[PDB]
Amino acid sequence: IVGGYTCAANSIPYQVSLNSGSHFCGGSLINSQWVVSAAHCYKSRIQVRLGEHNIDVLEGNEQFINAAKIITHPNFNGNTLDNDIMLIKLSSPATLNSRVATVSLPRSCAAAGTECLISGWGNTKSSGSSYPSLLQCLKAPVLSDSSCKSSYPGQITGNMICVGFLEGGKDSCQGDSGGPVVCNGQLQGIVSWGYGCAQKNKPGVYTKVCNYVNWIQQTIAAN
Ligand SMILES: *[B]1(O[C][C][C][N]C([N])=[N+])O[C][C]O1
Ligand SMILES: [Ca+2]
Repeated sequence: IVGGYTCAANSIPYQVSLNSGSHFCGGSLINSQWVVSAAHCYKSRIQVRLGEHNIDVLEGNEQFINAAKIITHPNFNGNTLDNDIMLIKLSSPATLNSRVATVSLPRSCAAAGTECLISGWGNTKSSGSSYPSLLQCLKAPVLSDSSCKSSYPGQITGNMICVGFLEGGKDSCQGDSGGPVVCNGQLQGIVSWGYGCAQKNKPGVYTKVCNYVNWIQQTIAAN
């Protein structure tokens, strides 16, 4: 997250870190047994780390739970990143407490200008790189579909929303992929892509979660 702030410890209790030797992607706890993330984050083995704030220190709230099943959306396009969504079933249920909690799926798609919270452990620099130990947070509005498509002519599918600031300076970045965009207590976005990070007129592009409620419920009932 570039241009954000360090979240209060454990204030984003649905945020997970996906770990394969190190942190490589974010995800969102949506059921005691399931995490939603970005299909482009796929690996065949993943440890899910819940209740993290400092991914470099054991602070006593962590639950480390291996993935038992990893299911990419059947229409995920690895090139365009259309349908950039996957579900991870935990090998044992997360225990839900103040620091490890589910986030709701969308009632409806978020209107333009809806305020959200974006989080993760991705790069904090727009010049160079710095990877944080502490979870970063960013307040950001959903952008109009017109703004989104004007920034990325021909590239925004119906499964993509833009969230952020057309001026630059405030965006998600590499290592945030798969993590949450939460607006009014609902998961509306998954960190997906952007052209570099925090550039002028290149806002962050996020998987449009409100399109996937059927798929997610279907997948949970089937597995
Ligand atoms: B993923 O990259 C996310 C980049 C988001 N960029 C942006 N909002 N301008 O994180 C690790 C793998 O891809
Ligand atoms: Ca920790």
